[PDB]
Amino acid sequence: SISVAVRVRPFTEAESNRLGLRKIINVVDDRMLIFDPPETNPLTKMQRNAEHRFVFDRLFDEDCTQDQVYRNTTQPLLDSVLDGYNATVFAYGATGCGKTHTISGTPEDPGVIFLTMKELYNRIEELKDTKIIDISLSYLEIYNETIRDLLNPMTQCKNLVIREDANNKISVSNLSRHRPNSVEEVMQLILEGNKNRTCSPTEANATSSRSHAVLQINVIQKDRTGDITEEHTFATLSIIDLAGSERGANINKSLLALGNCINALCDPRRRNHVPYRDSKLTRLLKFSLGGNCKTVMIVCVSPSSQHYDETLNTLKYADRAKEIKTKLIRN
Ligand SMILES: Nc1ncnc2c1ncn2[C@@H]1O[C@H](COP(=O)(O)OP(=O)(O)O)[C@@H](O)[C@H]1O
Ligand SMILES: [Mg+2]
Repeated sequence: SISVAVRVRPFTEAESNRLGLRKIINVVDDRMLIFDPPETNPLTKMQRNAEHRFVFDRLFDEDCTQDQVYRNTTQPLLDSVLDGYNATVFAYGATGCGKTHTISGTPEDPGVIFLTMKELYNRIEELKDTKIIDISLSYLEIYNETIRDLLNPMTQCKNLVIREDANNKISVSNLSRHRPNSVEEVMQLILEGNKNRTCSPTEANATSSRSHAVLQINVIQKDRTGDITEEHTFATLSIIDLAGSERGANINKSLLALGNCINALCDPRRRNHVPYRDSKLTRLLKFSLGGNCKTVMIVCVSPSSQHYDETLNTLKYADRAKEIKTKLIRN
C-alpha cells in the first residue's frame, strides 16, 4: 500500500529568464501529467509538424503551497499514527528538486515535519481529557551506511546500532529523543540538525547529495479514564529526506535497497520476501514500509528541460512504484 505523489519545483529566476530552456512537464490535472509535452500554441504545433503520459495518485505543480503538499500527503496519515500504526513519507528525487524544501522547508515557509508537529500538538491538546500521550522526535543521518545523530553529533557512529527490540519495534541504540515544548523549537531543531548533515566533498555549506535524513516521531498513548493498565499504543511516523537520486558499494546502498524493497512490495509474488536487511535505511524501516504502514513517496522533479534525463528517470522510478498486475496461473 504505497502512495506516489509528484511535486514539480518551480523555476528559478534565471531558469525562467532563459525560456534556451522549455517546460518539460505539463501538469494536466490533480492526477495526470505529460512529460516532454506537445507544443501548446496550435499554430506553433502545426509548424512543428512540417511524449510520455503519467498518472499518479496526486500531483503538485510549481505554485503549490506547503500546506497543499502536507494536507494531501501526511495529514491523512495522522489518524493511523494515533491509532498505533506506523506511517512513512519519503522525499525522492534528484539534487536541487526540492526534497529538503518539502521535508524541512524554511522558517518562512515550513515543510512537512513542521506542519506534522503542529497538527500533532493540537490533536494532543484536544484529546487531553481522555488520553495520556507522549510525543517525541529524533533526527538521524545515514551516510555511507554510517548512522549519525543529527541532534547529538557527539555520539560515536559505532554506538548507534539498529536494534529490533521486543514486539515488532525497530530502534536505534543511544539515539537522542527530544520533546520540543513548542513549534518554534521544532523548527530550530530541524535547522540545527540539517546544519549537522555531512558536507559535500565539494564546496561548503553544501549538504552532501548522499546524505539520508530520517526524522522519526514517536507517538505513545494510553487511556486516561480507565484503570492503571499496561495497554498502550506506540507508533512511529518516519519523514525522510532521502539522498539524491541522480547517478564503494556503501555510498548508495540504502537508496538502492529502498528501491529494491519497493519493487518487492509492488510484486505480489515477492511481497513476503522483502529484503529490508540489505541496508541501514531499509533495516531501520523494517516495520515502516509494507502494507501495515501507510507509505507515501513524494517524487520531486525539475520542470527545466535541462534536466530531461534525470527527470524522466525519476518519473519512471515513480511509475514503477505501482503494483504489478499478476495472473493467477494454475497447475
Ligand atoms: N516549491 C518550492 N518553492 C520555492 N523554492 C523551492 C521549492 N523547491 C525547492 N526550492 C528551492 O530550490 C533549491 C533546491 O531545493 P532543495 O530542497 O535543497 O532540493 P534537494 O533537497 O532535493 O537538493 C533550494 O534553494 C530551495 O529553496
Ligand atoms: Mg536536500
